[PDB]
Amino acid sequence: TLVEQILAEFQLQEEDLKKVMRRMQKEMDRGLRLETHEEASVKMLPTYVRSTPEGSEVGDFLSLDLGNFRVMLVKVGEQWSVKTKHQMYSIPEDAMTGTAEMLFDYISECISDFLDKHQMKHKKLPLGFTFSFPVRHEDIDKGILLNWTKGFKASGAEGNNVVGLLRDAIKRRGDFEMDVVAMVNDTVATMISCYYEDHQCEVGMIVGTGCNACYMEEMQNVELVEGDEGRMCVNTEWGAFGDSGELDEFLLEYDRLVDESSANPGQQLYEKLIGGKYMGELVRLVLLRLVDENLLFHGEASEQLRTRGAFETRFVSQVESDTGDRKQIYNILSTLGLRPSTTDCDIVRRACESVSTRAAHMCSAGLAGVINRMRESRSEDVMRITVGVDGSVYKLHPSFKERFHASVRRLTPSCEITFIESEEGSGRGAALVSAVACKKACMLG
Ligand SMILES: CCOP(=O)(Cn1ccc(NC(=O)c2cc(Oc3cnc(C(=O)N4CCC4)cn3)cc(OC(C)C)c2)n1)OCC
Ligand SMILES: OC[C@H]1O[C@H](O)[C@H](O)[C@@H](O)[C@@H]1O
Repeated sequence: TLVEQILAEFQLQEEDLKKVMRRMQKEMDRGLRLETHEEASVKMLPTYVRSTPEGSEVGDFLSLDLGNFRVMLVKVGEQWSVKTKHQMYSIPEDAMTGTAEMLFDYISECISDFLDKHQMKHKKLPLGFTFSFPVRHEDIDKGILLNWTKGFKASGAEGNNVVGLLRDAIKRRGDFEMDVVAMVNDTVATMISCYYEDHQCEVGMIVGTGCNACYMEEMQNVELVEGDEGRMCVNTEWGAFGDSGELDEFLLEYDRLVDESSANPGQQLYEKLIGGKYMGELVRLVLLRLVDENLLFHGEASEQLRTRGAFETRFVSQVESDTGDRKQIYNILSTLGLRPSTTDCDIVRRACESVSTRAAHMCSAGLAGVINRMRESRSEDVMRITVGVDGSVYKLHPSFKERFHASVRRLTPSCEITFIESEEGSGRGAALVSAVACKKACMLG
């Protein structure tokens, strides 16, 4: 009963989800205004991706996705045929700890490997780059890294042109040639990839290691950009929502602990409630509190349970996947150096559920804010929209998307939302934006 009382702190009322949604809407309006942009927690970064007429260039497009690293070859043929090939690459700590130069040298090396395994190192291809970090764009192929997120810390990157860093590393290597045609956020790439299959897709969302959304905003509303005709995609960077104290009445001890011990204290607070980088850690801290209060594992925690990041977000998914026999739960805890009881297993499950349900409900508040804002901007009484979604939390968590879809739909009564689970959106969309941008780019000279 004391266990249940502690887990009940994660609960959120429909009245406070509505408070969060309206606060997100207020923060979104702030990010778009020239007057409040520099102070605004939700940056609402213009992407330079504009509503496009039918079709794109036909051909072979290379895609890079950083934010594991992925190289993708996308074949666009002609009605339309889109075929993909991919390779995954694990980033070594050295490439993460050092310079931006070392990071882009390892990315270049991965590109060479992909080119050799696909018998194409002699081909000079157009390249789309998904770079899943806040970027101030000057165009579709030029953007400066505002700051790292999700524990990324390579020196000499912030304030520099990310496209320039990649081009330099390709030149230093001298093993292949590529035309870097576009750089997009993963939300943007996901939206573009799902748009290919559904033209009503005007929102891209990520629920992975981090959490973010982008959407098609009226050009009239984008004050940081010249023009009043059509629409442009805006990268909300909503992970930073709560950084100017917007979420203070909702933050728990476990949230402030995760934040204090993170690579970016005081930053990405909304994200820190939802993202897979943080989810497992919130659970480990809830479990440690139960152990300290002698309510779980007879007050005896292991050296492994006491280590930061030892409770992987994958364990949270696995725990909530458990059939009922508690065998999955027992095995995770046994490997973690613990000897749990059956009751201990049930406690671990309930803690996992408390953290993930809060993540889904917090996430739905943000997405509803975006959809409700668009409905107003488009003066649509009944707005029919598609949301393209990528990320391991949304895709692989046992009940996250069910809990998330219902909560979004309760906050959006006047909307008909379709959710597309994007299989390879983050990577595929970088190539498709390149294919669309290449109608103009390949003719610049
Ligand atoms: C559009 C013109 O704007 P610009 O000023 C900036 N700019 C450069 C790119 C760019 N916009 C886009 O990439 C772009 C691409 C979109 O997704 C696709 C996917 N597939 C095909 C397709 O038909 N396919 C058949 C095979 C795939 C087409 N579009 C959707 C989109 O908006 C909607 C979400 C409203 C914008 N804007 O162009 C100059 C570079
Ligand atoms: O990877 C999902 C998201 O993670 C973080 O929130 C990044 O700041 C954002 O740019 C990205 O879209």
